[PDB]
Amino acid sequence: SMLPRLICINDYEQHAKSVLPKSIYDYYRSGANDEETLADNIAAFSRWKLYPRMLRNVAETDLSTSVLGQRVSMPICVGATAMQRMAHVDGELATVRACQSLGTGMMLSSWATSSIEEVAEAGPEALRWLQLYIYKDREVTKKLVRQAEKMGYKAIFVTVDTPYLGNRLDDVRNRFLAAYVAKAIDPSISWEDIKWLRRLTSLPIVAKGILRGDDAREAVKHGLNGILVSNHGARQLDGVPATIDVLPEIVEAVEGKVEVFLDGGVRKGTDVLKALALGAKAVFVGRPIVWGLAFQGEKGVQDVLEILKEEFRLAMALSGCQNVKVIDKTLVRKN
Amino acid sequence: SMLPRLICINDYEQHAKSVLPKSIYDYYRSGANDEETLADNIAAFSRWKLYPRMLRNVAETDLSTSVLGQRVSMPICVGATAMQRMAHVDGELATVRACQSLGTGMMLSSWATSSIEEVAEAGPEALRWLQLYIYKDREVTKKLVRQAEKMGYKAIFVTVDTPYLGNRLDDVRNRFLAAYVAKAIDPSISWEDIKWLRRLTSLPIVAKGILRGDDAREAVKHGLNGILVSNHGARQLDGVPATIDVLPEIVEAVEGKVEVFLDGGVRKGTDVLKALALGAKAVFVGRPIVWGLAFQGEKGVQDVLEILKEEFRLAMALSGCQNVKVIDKTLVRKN
Amino acid sequence: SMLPRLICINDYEQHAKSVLPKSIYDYYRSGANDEETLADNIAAFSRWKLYPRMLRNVAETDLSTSVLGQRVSMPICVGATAMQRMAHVDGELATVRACQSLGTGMMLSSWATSSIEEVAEAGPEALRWLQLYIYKDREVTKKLVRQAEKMGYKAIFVTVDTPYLGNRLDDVRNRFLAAYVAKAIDPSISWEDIKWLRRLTSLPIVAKGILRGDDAREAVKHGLNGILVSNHGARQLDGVPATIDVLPEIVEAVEGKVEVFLDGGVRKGTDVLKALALGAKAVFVGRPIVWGLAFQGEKGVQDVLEILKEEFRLAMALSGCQNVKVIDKTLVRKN
Amino acid sequence: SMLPRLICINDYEQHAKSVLPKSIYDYYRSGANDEETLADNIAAFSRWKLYPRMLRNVAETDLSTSVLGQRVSMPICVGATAMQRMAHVDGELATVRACQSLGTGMMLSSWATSSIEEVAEAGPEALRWLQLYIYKDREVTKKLVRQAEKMGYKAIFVTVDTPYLGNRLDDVRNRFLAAYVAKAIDPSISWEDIKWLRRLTSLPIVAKGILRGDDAREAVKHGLNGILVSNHGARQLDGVPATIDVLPEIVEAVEGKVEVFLDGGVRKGTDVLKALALGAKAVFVGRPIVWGLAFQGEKGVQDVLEILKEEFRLAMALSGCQNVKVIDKTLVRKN
Ligand SMILES: Cc1cc2nc3c(=O)[nH]c(=O)nc-3n(C[C@H](O)[C@H](O)[C@H](O)COP(=O)(O)O)c2cc1C
Ligand SMILES: Cc1cc2nc3c(=O)[nH]c(=O)nc-3n(C[C@H](O)[C@H](O)[C@H](O)COP(=O)(O)O)c2cc1C
Ligand SMILES: Cc1cc2nc3c(=O)[nH]c(=O)nc-3n(C[C@H](O)[C@H](O)[C@H](O)COP(=O)(O)O)c2cc1C
Ligand SMILES: Cc1cc2nc3c(=O)[nH]c(=O)nc-3n(C[C@H](O)[C@H](O)[C@H](O)COP(=O)(O)O)c2cc1C
Ligand SMILES: CCCCCCCCCCCCSc1[nH]nnc1C(=O)O
Ligand SMILES: CCCCCCCCCCCCSc1[nH]nnc1C(=O)O
Ligand SMILES: CCCCCCCCCCCCSc1[nH]nnc1C(=O)O
Ligand SMILES: CCCCCCCCCCCCSc1[nH]nnc1C(=O)O
Repeated sequence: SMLPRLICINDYEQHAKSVLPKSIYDYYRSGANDEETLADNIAAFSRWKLYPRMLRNVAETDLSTSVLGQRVSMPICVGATAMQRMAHVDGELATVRACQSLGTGMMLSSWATSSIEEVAEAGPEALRWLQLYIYKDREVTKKLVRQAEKMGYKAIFVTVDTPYLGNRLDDVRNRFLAAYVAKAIDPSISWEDIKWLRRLTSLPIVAKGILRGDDAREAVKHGLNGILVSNHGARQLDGVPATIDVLPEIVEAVEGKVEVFLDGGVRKGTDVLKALALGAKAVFVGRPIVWGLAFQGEKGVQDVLEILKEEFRLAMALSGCQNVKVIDKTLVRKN
Repeated sequence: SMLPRLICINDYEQHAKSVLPKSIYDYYRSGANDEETLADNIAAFSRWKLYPRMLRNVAETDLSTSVLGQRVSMPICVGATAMQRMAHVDGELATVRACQSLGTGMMLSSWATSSIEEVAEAGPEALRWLQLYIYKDREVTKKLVRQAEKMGYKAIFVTVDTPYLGNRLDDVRNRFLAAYVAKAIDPSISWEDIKWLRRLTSLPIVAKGILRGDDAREAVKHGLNGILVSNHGARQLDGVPATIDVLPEIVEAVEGKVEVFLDGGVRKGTDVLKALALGAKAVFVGRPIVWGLAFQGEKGVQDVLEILKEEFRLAMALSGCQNVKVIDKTLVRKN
Repeated sequence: SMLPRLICINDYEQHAKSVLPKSIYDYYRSGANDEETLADNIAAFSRWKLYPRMLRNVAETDLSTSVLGQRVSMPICVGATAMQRMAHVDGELATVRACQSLGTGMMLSSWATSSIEEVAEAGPEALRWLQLYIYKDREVTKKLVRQAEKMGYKAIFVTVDTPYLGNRLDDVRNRFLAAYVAKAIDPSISWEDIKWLRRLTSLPIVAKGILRGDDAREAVKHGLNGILVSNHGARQLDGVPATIDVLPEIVEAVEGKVEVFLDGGVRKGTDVLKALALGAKAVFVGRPIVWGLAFQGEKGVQDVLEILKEEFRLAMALSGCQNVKVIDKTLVRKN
Repeated sequence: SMLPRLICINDYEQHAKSVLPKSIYDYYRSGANDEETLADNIAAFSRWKLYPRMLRNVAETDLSTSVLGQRVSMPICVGATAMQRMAHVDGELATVRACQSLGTGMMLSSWATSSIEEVAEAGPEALRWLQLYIYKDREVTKKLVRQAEKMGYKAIFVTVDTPYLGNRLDDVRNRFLAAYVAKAIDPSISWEDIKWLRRLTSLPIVAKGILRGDDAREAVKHGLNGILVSNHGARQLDGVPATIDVLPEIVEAVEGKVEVFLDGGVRKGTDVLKALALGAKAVFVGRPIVWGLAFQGEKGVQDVLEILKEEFRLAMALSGCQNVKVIDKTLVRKN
């Protein structure tokens, strides 16, 4: 295969560090402040131990599932990551092409270096969603939703954990965004604006960035269709729990009323299994996709997605699960 | 800005290590004995995880609060640190000037390299308090209180955790204070002397150095106006808990009868948020102020205070808090 | 003695790393994926603390016990490890000869580089068992059992945790087995095939690879004679618990109906004591045997087994135990 | 003072490593096997946190206490360490002279490089006890007790955790004792031999090496006068708990019927405070005494003892304790 030989997600990061300008690599890697939550997003997955069932017959595995009523090849989807064209010339076009190939969904950043329309045209058969920021300018906010609707996108992920940008130390050091966001994004965002957004579109809406059970229930009350349990990849408020650690309480709080997803520190097939065992319908990957792009554009993303798929297929088979329906809560226990 | 580029409190320490004579840097940095509590003052903050509320509207933040009935710009104040003129020529004059600029309070060491009067004259509009040791000589002890009263200081912080000085290994190695304190400070100090001090002055009095809930309640009983939960920056008895870990029990013990403050290991805006979520009215910083002074005197202190302010403003906004009144206990949970 | 001087199991590994080609050493050492469980198999033993009884009279120790009704010199036996002829020319013949000398049992891999018959002929007086994989080809599966029966083997250990091979990163890097196993081993294996196997042979059957209490009880229900609590030396599903940590729950689940064994991270006499105190009849060693072989073939295996025996004899005597019958559960408590 | 400048117990060890032949340093330093308990004897003290009382009046401290009815200057005494003449020419004579100077007790090894009589003559006013092994030869065992009685020793510490010597890896590597002990010490030792010993002498008898509450109570039943909670400095059975962690359960089990002491990992004044807060009458130091000897014979031991005394005096004063009677259990809580 392609050289150098990369066989797990960490290899992709290690490769990306070797080829990317420091300030770009740093921008992608960084967490907020002392990066306590960034270390924890990963370490937390390790604390959840797996309890595999044997002798279940795993000759045939079917990794397919559904996200907000749309079928996907696997419970592993591409999360929004700004400015993908810094990692590769093809940026978000490469990403959507790979998602089309794999049969999974792509969440498009509002801060994409490719337009809603262009992404639809590169991947017309891909499952596509828009990640939306509520800008101070509600007119452009509305325009984005309408372009998403018109261009055949299938949900809006409204990010609710970024009234201001987090403080990522390397970005400041590298004189690299916090000021631009403060100029553009509306920090006044409340549940009122979520009601506005719910009236504006009939598309499925997911609140991205929920970490509390009470906010989750509030999301349900406002007719939202899903919760993405996210600490924004540990890039916003540092010292928040790992997403894997809060997921079960969010899942409990929501009472099956709404689909619950996770992102933050997914690197391996076992991370995927553990999230699903805890009640997540699907997970999203942020950084691994950028590492994929940095390695080989479309094929790199495809590689990263296929590593995650097959790692997940194996962990599923080793744990006695033929498909996602048979993943249950007795599969996991925290140490 | 000023070079080298320092953007968080740790940078200031790293700079101070590079420019200060070893024995001075060491004197400032050191904890007691094996520095177990010194590591814990910091590590403990990391264990307390934040549970941010989303969609609260944080377009306007007001960090102002009040300490012992006096208004301050932020719940972040300067704690007493002896011999500031070793870090910078302007020492405590630079410090009070910065506190005046920021609108926060300065706690003046009894072991200041500037007099009560001089500090009042450098920062006549600054909120100023005296940190008092009860010397064997009660006449000078009384003189200090009377000078503080006459010079427009607004409280006495009586330090109660230093009957003798702790054993800081580097100070001994560097042949650098323990003997001088044993000659000067009265180890016979009991609750009787606190009753004396309470009769001596009508100024607000805070017991600094309380780590036990029973002592806290005893402080309330003696008509004291506040508790500063402090292990003296881990420089007295090593192996005492981190201040953040004992705060909630002190807060509980006191039953809202008296204001409770914290110092010890505050380095970040999130440390400030976490202390307030646990019931502290305000925090004090010791070392970061000395690092500030070592970098650029007044402006350095101002920089350190402004880093803490804005870090705190951000952590507040990211956690859904517009002001300090809405900080509550559901914001935190220990891991 | 023989040089270099090796006096504990870790020395043997350190020696084997120095003399074996990297890809062979790596093949032997590796765990699955990030090797979380591989670190835990060992670290977990360290968390279980010993509570030795004094003054019991340990002048005479008898380490003998019985496995599936057959007497052994010690509760320490050789687990199946594929392709031993990579470590030494004599491979499995050297291993069985050493087991014969020591009076303990050898578990023979289905993937041995020596035949069932040859191993019987090298060690005709050795206690010998067959580790069986259920191949897609049930005819060869049956042939192996029949050769084991005919050649005087005394049990079948059916491995139930390998429907597919785990992903061992170094093997992939070194272009070293996963594909060959997927071609050969039947992933469709269920409890039905265990019923088949139970009808096929009157030999004692042990399910190897059980990690769950419910599977353990299911094993009992199917007339199996033992459980080998195993995570396949952390080489299958990564993130499963250490075997020492799940043993007590398996032991409880089984209600003394069946003998329970452990493998995974046994390196020391105290590991052996701790497993027995938790309810294991006997332990199996995988890697230490390969390290032994790499050092000096038969004598190396003999050395490793004798280190384990005597380490175990000492830990037994120091803990007040004259024989295995007096090992009890009050001997251990987890920290 | 004397050079190099050593100001805490760790400095003494660091000095001893620099001047002692490796095999001698190693012999002294080593724990058993992987030295898990050796690390834990120390780390465990760190987990017990101190809760100092303020404002108690600590102008006068009295560190004096009593051990088995005999007064000592401090609750810090010298434990038995074999072959002290390897660290210094004066060996046990230097040690007893220092104990005489300080007014504390010396526990003399049965494996001393100085005789019972000679030690009595070097330190005729020192508080002296004999550490006794029950040799296979009961005639010499009895002779030692009778010489101790005749020479004015005031207790027998019978070591009950060494039926065989532990396996200390460096000793084996360095070809350095296990065989000699197996030839000399009786592994058949039971409670019967303790009854024998109790009939043999009217001297106070302490069982040294108890780690279990049931053995402790058995010790009480046999008319023993004290328990020394000891894991033999982590040199016997590895993986036993730290002595500080089991002390409170031993203390509880004994119901104040008998005095309870601790050794194992005492390096600091706070270690002493923490042991007493948990119920120990006194602690014993092993290794620090050998480090003292290696530095400067008698004066070195004196220095180490005085460091421990004054460290303890300070920790006592900082925690609000004027004497040992006022040390209580609310002073400590495990983290
Ligand atoms: C380089 C980068 C850029 C990101 N840009 C966005 C964005 O534009 N919009 C958004 O909602 N989240 C953004 N996020 C957060 C991700 O959507 C997601 O929550 C996070 O990457 C998932 O964690 P993981 O990277 O550890 O997979 C970004 C994250 C990274 C790492
Ligand atoms: C260099 C230094 C000097 C100090 N001098 C005093 C003092 O004179 N009086 C006093 O009450 N506390 C003194 N303290 C303790 C501080 O008031 C405070 O409790 C501690 O610095 C806060 O912890 P932090 O440094 O980790 O912020 C000193 C602390 C340091 C680090
Ligand atoms: C190099 C190696 C080869 C192995 N081959 C087999 C095998 O052929 N069949 C099997 O059931 N288990 C196999 N195992 C797993 C072992 O039977 C056993 O569960 C594991 O080695 C015990 O753990 P330890 O190595 O840490 O002792 C193998 C393990 C290793 C390390
Ligand atoms: C070098 C050395 C020699 C020892 N020799 C004896 C001995 O002869 N008899 C005995 O009962 N204990 C012996 N011990 C154990 C000590 O009495 C004691 O339990 C241990 O040293 C205390 O732990 P610490 O060294 O960490 O202080 C020895 C310990 C060491 C470190
Ligand atoms: C091709 C024209 C450029 C399109 C506009 C892109 C501007 C993006 C600058 C603002 C920085 C966003 S960084 C961000 N937003 N949300 N999450 C993140 C993150 O870095 O985690
Ligand atoms: C300008 C004339 C000098 C004024 C007197 C200063 C003497 C200070 C020497 C005593 C050392 C105090 S160090 C201290 N006190 N309290 N806390 C500390 C600390 O180092 O934490
Ligand atoms: C002498 C002729 C060769 C006999 C057939 C040996 C083929 C073995 C190749 C398959 C790789 C097995 S590796 C394995 N199986 N079970 N556990 C393991 C392991 O590596 O843990
Ligand atoms: C001057 C003549 C020599 C007197 C006899 C000394 C012999 C000692 C050799 C046996 C080794 C004892 S080491 C030991 N015993 N108990 N605890 C220990 C230890 O090393 O912890």
